[PDB]
Amino acid sequence: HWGYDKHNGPEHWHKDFPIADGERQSPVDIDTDAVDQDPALKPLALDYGEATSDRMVNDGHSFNVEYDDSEDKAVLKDGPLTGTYRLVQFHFHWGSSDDQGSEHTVDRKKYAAELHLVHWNTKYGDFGTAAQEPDGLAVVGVFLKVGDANPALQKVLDALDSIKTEGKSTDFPNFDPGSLLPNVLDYWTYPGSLTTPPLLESVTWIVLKEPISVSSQQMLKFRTLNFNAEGEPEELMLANWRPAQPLKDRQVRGFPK
Ligand SMILES: [Zn+2]
Repeated sequence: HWGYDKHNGPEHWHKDFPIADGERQSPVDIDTDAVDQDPALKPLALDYGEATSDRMVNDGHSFNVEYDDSEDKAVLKDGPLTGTYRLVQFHFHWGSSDDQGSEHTVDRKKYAAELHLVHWNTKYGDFGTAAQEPDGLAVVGVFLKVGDANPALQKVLDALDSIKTEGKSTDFPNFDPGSLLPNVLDYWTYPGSLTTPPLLESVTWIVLKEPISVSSQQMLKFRTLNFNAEGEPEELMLANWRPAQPLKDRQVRGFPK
């Protein structure tokens, strides 16, 4: 099974998942000098009021907060998108110290962590089916920048003791994912992929320009998770970020510019 270790990490993924060297891999560095304006782009529309969070799960690579996606209760529209996209889950990536951990980077600048809010195109019947299509998924990426303690985030971090090891899950109702958004939805967008195996090239990326905050003390909580299952030898979730991949023949577009 793949991981982030020296012997199963990002550098090795291409063996079991050759699409790792595909034409549209994520994440990427966003060079702000090379970002294009596009009048076809629209403001991002997030409709999360009716969202109902189900549970929080440790899957051995990160942790996920799952949402009810059986109806249009938490949907993403416009931005670069056509149609309706349902929120299925969010999860995080982070690094071993505060100076690194984001997957996307801006002019090479790394944030301490990154939040990925994962959505699927209701044109397909479900998440799994959508993931197999180039227009199937839309992921909103949000940077976590070290500074002030974040009370919204803290609610998530308060649950982590319950899911320390791989396979553990806990009830996590009434979490508003809109509480993990910044107050400006300016974005960069490009066509890409999942940043974890199977690295499917089915994601329209929407990376928010403006980060949310996280304290250094809060960041300590992320790294107390275990990659390993209960009973197995301890391996701390110190880092789980894929590095920047080549942009190749893609163009990053910016809204409002
Ligand atoms: Zn992710």
